[PDB]
Amino acid sequence: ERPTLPIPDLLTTDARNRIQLTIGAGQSTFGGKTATTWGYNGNLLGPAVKLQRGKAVTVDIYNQLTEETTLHWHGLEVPGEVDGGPQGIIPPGGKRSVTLNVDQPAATCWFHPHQHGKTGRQVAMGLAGLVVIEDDEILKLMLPKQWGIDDVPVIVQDKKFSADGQIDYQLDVMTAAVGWFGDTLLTNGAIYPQHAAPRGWLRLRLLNGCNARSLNFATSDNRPLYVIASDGGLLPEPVKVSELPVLMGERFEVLVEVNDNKPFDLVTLPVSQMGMAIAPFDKPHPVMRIQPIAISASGALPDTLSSLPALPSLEGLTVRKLQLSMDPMLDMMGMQMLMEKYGDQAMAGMDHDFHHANKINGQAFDMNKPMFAAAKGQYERWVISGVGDMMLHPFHIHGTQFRILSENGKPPAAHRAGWKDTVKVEGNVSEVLVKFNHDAPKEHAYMAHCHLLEHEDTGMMLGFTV
Ligand SMILES: [Cu+2]
Ligand SMILES: [Cu+2]
Ligand SMILES: [Cu+2]
Ligand SMILES: [Cu+2]
Repeated sequence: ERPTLPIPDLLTTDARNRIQLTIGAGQSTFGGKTATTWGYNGNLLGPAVKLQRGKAVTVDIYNQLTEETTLHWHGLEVPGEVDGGPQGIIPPGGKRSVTLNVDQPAATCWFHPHQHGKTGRQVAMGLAGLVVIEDDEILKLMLPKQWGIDDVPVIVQDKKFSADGQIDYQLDVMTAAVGWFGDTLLTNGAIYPQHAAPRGWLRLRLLNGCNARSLNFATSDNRPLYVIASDGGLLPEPVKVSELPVLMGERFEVLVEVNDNKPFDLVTLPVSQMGMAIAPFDKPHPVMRIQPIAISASGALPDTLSSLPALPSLEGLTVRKLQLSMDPMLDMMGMQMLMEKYGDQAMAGMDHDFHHANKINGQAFDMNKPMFAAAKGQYERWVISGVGDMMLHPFHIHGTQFRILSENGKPPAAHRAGWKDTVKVEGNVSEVLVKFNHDAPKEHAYMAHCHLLEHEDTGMMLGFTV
């Protein structure tokens, strides 16, 4: 029998209006071998912090690691001062407090470290948690809502381990070029778990929490997934798909049918990204087993979910151009190291100082020099180009949920046309329509970056003020 799917605790404020998060080192077991891991309020991963539109909460963050860290709320429209980018340092043994004044629609967001040059390692060690934002609108819908029963978070991540069982993380020329990736897949920290779901509808809140691996969800028997929400909240209507690509840092909420007595798997299908279709990910790979059970459920798939506003008019919008680049030497040397490791048949396309080698507008990230000041309270058009580069860059902008106008050469797919905080850039150009409602000064700037973490950590990031 498979281990049961772990369910993160749904964490709400105490009588002081406070939530306590302790960042700490402990131990986990994978494949019978123990490993040192890091977690929020535990050994690995983290709880699901529950927030309500229009209400404030205060979060007390205790760093019990022996190195500096920061805590970023990915997807939250909050001021730079509480955004927890690389300037939001928490000393070892210290505590920092932030007040979050939640003012955006219902969504599944998440949180993770953003330490300067070390974001990849700190996420690889185990640090990530969830954010469940609710509002009046969503609770009136007849969606599955029993946490841990028919409304289930699914945080999917790969790791690699050394022979002794420890997490094997390195920022080297190979991983700086293609990313940190591994041969072991985790689902809420467990290897191929099973979840017991009531007959009817099952709601999955999917997060790609990998450092560098893109994913593509589907089911083992080809039943459809009904997408109801993206990074920034509900779609206007459900969107039926047979497969669902999810980039690093993205979330989607789906409904799937659960019937009778026969179990089926959620799987991830092979992707085209360099390194990622190497065995065991050259075939459909199980994520988790879904076992039907005969207990109470009343969730439904509504005809209509939300209202989606018109895209803003393009006339007179400020245009900002962001050119992504990688040093051609890093591309050469990294790809060479990949073929040296795995050989020339490992996947398709293989047989025919790196610390500041990745850049935006010809500059590796400078924490002391924000690239520009964006306007407050008005839409801008940002144009992000990966032309001249063949790698995949899921481009993430802090402090906002935006609308995708063009994604890598075409209008976005229907389930990607709502509220997003990430856009695909892969050898072509993308355009987003973006608005910042909150301030970010030089001392606590917003970041914009590729969310392939090893690219971020080796320079593919800029700061901006509002
Ligand atoms: Cu993030
Ligand atoms: Cu973010
Ligand atoms: Cu990148
Ligand atoms: Cu970031």
